[PDB]
Amino acid sequence: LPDLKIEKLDEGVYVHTSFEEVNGWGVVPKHGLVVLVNAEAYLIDTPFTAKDTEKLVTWFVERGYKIKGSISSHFHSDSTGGIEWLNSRSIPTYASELTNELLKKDGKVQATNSFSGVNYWLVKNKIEVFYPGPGHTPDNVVVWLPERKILFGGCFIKPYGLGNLGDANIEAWPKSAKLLKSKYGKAKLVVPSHSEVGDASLLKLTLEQAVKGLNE
Amino acid sequence: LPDLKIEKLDEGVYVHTSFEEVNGWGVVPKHGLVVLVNAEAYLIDTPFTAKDTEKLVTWFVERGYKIKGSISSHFHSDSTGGIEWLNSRSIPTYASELTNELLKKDGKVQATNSFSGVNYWLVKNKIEVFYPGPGHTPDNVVVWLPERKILFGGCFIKPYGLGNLGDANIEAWPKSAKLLKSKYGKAKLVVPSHSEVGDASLLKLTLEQAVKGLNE
Ligand SMILES: CN(C)c1cccc2c(S(=O)(=O)NCCCCNC(=O)CCS)cccc12
Ligand SMILES: CN(C)c1cccc2c(S(=O)(=O)NCCCCNC(=O)CCS)cccc12
Ligand SMILES: [Zn+2]
Ligand SMILES: [Zn+2]
Ligand SMILES: [Zn+2]
Ligand SMILES: [Zn+2]
Repeated sequence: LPDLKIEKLDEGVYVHTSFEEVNGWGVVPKHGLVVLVNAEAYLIDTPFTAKDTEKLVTWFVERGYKIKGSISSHFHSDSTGGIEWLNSRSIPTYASELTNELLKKDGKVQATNSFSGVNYWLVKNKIEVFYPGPGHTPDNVVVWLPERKILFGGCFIKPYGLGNLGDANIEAWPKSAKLLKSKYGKAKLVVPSHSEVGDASLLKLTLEQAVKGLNE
Repeated sequence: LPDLKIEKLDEGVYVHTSFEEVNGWGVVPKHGLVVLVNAEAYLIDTPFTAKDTEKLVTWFVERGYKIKGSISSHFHSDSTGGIEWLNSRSIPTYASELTNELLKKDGKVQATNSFSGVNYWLVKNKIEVFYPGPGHTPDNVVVWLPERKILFGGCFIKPYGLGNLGDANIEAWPKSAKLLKSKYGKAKLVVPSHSEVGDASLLKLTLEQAVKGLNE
């Protein structure tokens, strides 16, 4: 119900928040980022709908930035809901090979550009995509902004609880959460998809929740 | 297995941590406080055992502090484990009537002093005991320190999950959490029994966990 929000998080980094009604949760927020790189803008996850994605893109274009593309952290529509629109407007979309594979199987439009491997450099030294392994979804990846020490953890970061385990790999989440914690322990800010921005401690909390989750 | 820990949290306020092995959780920490009121020390919750309670009391006695009293947040042994030792040394012990009634049914030694009501002053205007209502247990109470705006949530504050529900009142917890949040939303620090120290946001998280728990 609430309208898309676009707030500055740090120099060249904005958080975009869109909303959706969830079973028993009420209206749940979804956070993504827009990273500025010299008159160029990059979307870290897209809003749920084409509407907000269009709104998001226009906000930045009307401010002088050229939308260079969007990268989605995992296949769920809260990260990929705007790929359909962006593609139809010939705006480059990116998703990991596992994400596109999951998207196709779920009857969803795929990102135009895909990648695989542990690391993927969208913008050398400015925007880096990391795959810690299966967790929330088999494909979840995180986005590391080296210059600001900011880590967008997406739906993988779950400090207060794992959430729906339907498409999750609870058996491997702890291992993945451990690798992520050791790779980005120096993060100044960790941005979750469904809860407040915090610090490197959300890495630890996510790991403990995964361990607790598997134990059950 | 880890040794009792005593760390300063703020002026005149220390956090004491004892440890236990907890079925499927590994070594779990238990936090309590020691509040200093002019050369006199007050224990907020005791360690699990007598030897640790002794270690705690001695740490402060050897520093010129008279142990003026200790209050237990609820009847479980992680809050009351040292009442026996303290009484044996004539150190004033406090617990609400409900806690004392539950301690009796548990065949445990009772606090020498009992109180009741929504709020009780262990030390007028310096240390407040608040009863939000049933939650983790039917008797859980919290301790508020007015000067430093520090709230010891005890085992009732569960921002990451409720924990064992065997002695809990899940139907009332959310109501109790609501009351605690509106009463202590001004807290600067909220100290849970089994997780890191945080701010007023732990109250909100707790409420949401209670709600989620009731629904589940
Ligand atoms: C209770 N309280 C501690 C919580 C606050 C914020 C988020 C919590 C989550 S969550 O972080 O999981 N977000 C809520 C569910 C959002 C559901 N959305 C989807 O499934 C969309 C695709 S990812 C899980 C458990 C608990 C959460
Ligand atoms: C996963 N991670 C986020 C967590 C960290 C710290 C505490 C968590 C709790 S908890 O805060 O509930 N305590 C953990 C079990 C403590 C066991 N000790 C007792 O039951 C003694 C009697 S009160 C619940 C869920 C999750 C917790
Ligand atoms: Zn998801
Ligand atoms: Zn999500
Ligand atoms: Zn307890
Ligand atoms: Zn406890």
